[PDB]
Amino acid sequence: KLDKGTVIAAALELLNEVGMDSLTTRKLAERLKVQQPALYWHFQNKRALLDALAEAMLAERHTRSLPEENEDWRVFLKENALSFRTALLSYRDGARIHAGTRNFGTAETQIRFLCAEGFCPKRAVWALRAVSHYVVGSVLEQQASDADPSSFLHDLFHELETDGMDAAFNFGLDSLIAGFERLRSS
Amino acid sequence: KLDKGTVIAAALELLNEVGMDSLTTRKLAERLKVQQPALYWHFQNKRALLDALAEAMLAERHTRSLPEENEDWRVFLKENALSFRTALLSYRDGARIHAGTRPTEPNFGTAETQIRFLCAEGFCPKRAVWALRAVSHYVVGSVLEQQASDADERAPSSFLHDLFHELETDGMDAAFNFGLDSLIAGFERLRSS
Repeated sequence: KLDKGTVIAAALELLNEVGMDSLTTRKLAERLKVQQPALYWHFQNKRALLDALAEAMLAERHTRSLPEENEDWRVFLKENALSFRTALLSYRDGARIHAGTRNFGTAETQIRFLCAEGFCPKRAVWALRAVSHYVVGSVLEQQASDADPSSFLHDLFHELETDGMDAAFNFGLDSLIAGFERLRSS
Repeated sequence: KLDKGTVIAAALELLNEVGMDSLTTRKLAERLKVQQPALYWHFQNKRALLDALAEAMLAERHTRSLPEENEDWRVFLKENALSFRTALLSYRDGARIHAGTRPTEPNFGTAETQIRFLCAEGFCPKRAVWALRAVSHYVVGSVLEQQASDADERAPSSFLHDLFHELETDGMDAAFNFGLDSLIAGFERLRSS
């Protein structure tokens, strides 16, 4: 009647309404029209709830973990990064929740693929981690702005807003991938 | 008698001892050997204290914020990135504190100097700002992961076993420098449209 799936769906709706800081087990119980005891063995504390929301966001939206057949390493890393970013952007404070929470089958497939595409084994692992670091940093800043000078600067900042958030993100990602080209091996 | 400099000096020592989660204004007042009103004048809540800690922790980065004469854009961006990483690593939960702080307006003078320098070095104004922001994004992501691993301390196949063993032991600096060098190498080609 009240299963894990039902609780998480209500928690994600509530997260979007009030955000990470305001989200409590009390408010979730009230949203579900149940007493607080009825949530305890699902999620014993806010930490347990946030862990489950982080997991749910990635399971739902992060689809490009594995390379597709005949896929180029540049396309794979970009699609993986775009997929991860979409997952973190899909709910309010997504990046903050992910960072506050921190599969050998998946890892081996990814590393084997990059090694075949010319990456040194260590540099394959470093490249995957570096893309993840950039995505978390970027989404944290974007979502922080959502919640919240000279003539030269004023005109430039206006022109940057016009270009949009995707343009800024893609420039950093394209630069990281372009840089891997020459540093793939010592 | 009690000034903000003396208060935050004590707050930094306490942060290293107990961490961000255990830090309270009451524990700070006790450490300073002052009464609650004396501290309350400086900070009425933990949020205000965290804001002040976050601003102080960027001291190391401010020393590498301005381009030096006879230094190219590549050395400037790398040394700036390394100083930002050192600043966030200098205290327990540094990256979490930086991330948790509501977005702060930058020094407009420092920003313009940085942007105008990159423009002189063959960046277009837009891509100069995108490059500076991209470096900051990478550093924050990297230090969050590194500090989460430290906080947590307090079977793979034959293909991955020894590889994964080597990576861990040899340290965090090689991985960070690889991502940073890749980002800067990438800027070289994408500097202008």
